[PDB]
Amino acid sequence: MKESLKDRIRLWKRLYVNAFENALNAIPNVKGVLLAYNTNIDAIKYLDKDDLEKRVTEIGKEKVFEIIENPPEKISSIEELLGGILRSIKLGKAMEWFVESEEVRRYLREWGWDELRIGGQAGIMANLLGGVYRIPTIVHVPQNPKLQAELFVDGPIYVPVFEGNKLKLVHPKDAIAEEEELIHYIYEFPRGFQVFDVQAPRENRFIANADDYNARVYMRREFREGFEEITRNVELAIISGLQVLKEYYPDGTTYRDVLDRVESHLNILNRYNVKSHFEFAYTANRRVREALVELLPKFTSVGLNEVELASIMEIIGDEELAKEVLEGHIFSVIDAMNVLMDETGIERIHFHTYGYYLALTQYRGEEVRDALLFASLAAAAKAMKGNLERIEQIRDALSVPTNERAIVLEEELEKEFTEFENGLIDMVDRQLAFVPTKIVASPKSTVGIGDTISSSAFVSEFGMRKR
Repeated sequence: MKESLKDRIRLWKRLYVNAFENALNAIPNVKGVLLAYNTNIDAIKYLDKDDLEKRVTEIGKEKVFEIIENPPEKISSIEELLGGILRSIKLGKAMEWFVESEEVRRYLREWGWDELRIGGQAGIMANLLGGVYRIPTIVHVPQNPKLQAELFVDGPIYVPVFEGNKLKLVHPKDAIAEEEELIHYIYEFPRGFQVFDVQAPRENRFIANADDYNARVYMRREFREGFEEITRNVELAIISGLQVLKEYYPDGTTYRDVLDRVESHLNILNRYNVKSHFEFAYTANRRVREALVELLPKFTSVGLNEVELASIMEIIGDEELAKEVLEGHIFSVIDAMNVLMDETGIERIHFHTYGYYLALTQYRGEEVRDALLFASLAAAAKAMKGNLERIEQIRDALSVPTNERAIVLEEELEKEFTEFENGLIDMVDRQLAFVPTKIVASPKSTVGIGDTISSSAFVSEFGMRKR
């Protein structure tokens, strides 16, 4: 007879338990992951009403409110900084503007922060894969002054240093350098935060970006001259941070100054049979977005969400498919994943959205689904606790109810794409895996989650499949 809704609920609970056990057994098999390129410092301030109003008044209230109506491209004055914050509160929208002015950068440091944590997709994933999962990790740190180095947690996290010719791997706190602090000031505000007449529709953040190095992808000399020797020490690589690249720069350089070098790294990784996963974050420039699609055949794997997959369909699908993917309509998402895998021949695509994940793979097996389940629990644990510290904290995410609507979506999906096992579907020359996720009702954290999902699935899948 058909498995009822209450039966599929029990069945997903058992799959989640077994997948957590299998991931914990498999993860010790991973002998190294490389993470590149973006690592910075995040300085978080929880905005205060009086303090923010006083600063708007000091600088000139008429100049600030004008900036909310006509926003600039980047921050070049204190008026523009505080205009962007109030616009972010008014619209309720996640914004990030680059700080060009040295005077504003001094003003931001004096205003300060309530909390400091590692930033950047590579930097955050070093603390997760190295600190929590204990996988030996080499991370790219474009500028490593003391304030940056000491944001890394204890565990097997490593950065390359040159001893004349010989490359060594040491903890980041053992490699402090006289280098720039790359700080992103994150001004956070709750649901219905109010300042003057302006009031927030929902909770969000404005980011003031004072980081010259990750914006242009300037790489350490150890990754420029010693990449092959780094490669010899890992089995996996996760590449992120290319989404900032512009087609043209005012100094006449272009995006290929960085992408030719990235491609040279991929050539090395593939010569050593390292499996690589690209985080295809939204890339505003369409010519750069297309050059990154054309680099996908040299990756093993790609991670993307509904905005990021819709964006890629705008350049290689069609606009109507892109619209449907943006909304997370499962059959259009599948069609899009298939179009991307037909265009690139990439072996793995992991899609993640609100309620469910999909993974389309050229190879077959239950490990693909169990890695998705582990990633779901890692994400729910991070959102629950704010930041994770040990891998046993992810066990508590087993208590978070699985999203019941996505259990029902599984039926709809299965009527067209028959399953051979729960969450697992054969196609002619590929496999599709589906899991319903764990949505945390009152999350302590809303940032770093997408990377947590995408990294955790890729690394635990490899660990489980390794033979």
